[PDB]
Amino acid sequence: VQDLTSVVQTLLQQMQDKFQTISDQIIGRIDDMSSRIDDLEKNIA
Amino acid sequence: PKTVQDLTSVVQTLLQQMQDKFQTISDQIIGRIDDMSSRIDDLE
Amino acid sequence: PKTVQDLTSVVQTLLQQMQDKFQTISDQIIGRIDDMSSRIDDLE
Amino acid sequence: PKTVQDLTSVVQTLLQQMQDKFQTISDQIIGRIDDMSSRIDDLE
Amino acid sequence: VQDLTSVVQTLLQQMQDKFQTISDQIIGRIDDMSSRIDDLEKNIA
Amino acid sequence: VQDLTSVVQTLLQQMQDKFQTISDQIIGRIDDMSSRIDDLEKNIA
Repeated sequence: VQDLTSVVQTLLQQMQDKFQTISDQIIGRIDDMSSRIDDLEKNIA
Repeated sequence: PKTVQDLTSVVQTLLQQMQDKFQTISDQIIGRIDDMSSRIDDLE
Repeated sequence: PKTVQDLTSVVQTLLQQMQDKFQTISDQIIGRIDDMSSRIDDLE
Repeated sequence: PKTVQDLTSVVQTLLQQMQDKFQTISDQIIGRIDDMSSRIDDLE
Repeated sequence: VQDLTSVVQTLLQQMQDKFQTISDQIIGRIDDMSSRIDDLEKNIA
Repeated sequence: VQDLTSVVQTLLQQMQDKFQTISDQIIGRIDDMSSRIDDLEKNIA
């Protein structure tokens, strides 16, 4: 009954964690790329 | 605006209304047995 | 640690316990009919 | 190829077959009461 | 009964909106980064 | 009964495929951007 509500709560909370995992992974890469771009623009300037 | 809770108050309502439907049928059956028990009463 | 399976063993338990509840009520009804059939027996 | 609809035609089938199972048991009970009502008939 | 189908439809439509939100957020950043990279390559060239 | 478990398994497996689709799409873009940044840093250097 409530064991329903949690088994749904879990299945969904795992699917979103996986989502976060790939995302956080991506944003980290973009953050490092932006860092490099900043320096590139700074250098030529 | 809906969370898991909401989902489990739908599933709880469903099951309730489904128990309601069957206890209702059992009640009508019990009603029939009661009348039969009165006739048997008035026979013994 | 839960997969879809888990979800369908909750839904299966729910439905079971709900069949259990109604067969139980039917059994008590059948019990009542049995006593009435004995009185009728002892009347015929 | 499945959407929410699909999910709610499974849940609707489940509940149906579960109502079918209990009305069936009620019917057999009603059947028993009918025979008892005939014996009582043939006693009064 | 149908109130089931919607409560599932919603819980899922919220989880995907959150997904879109982070994504659209990310693609926007990449789009601006590509813009800068284009200019960097154009300049040195 | 099991037809439940699959209809849930599917609805969820589609929502994650869509997720992957956008992601794989994004990572590919970042991978090409990193490639260009590498070359930009290599050139000025």
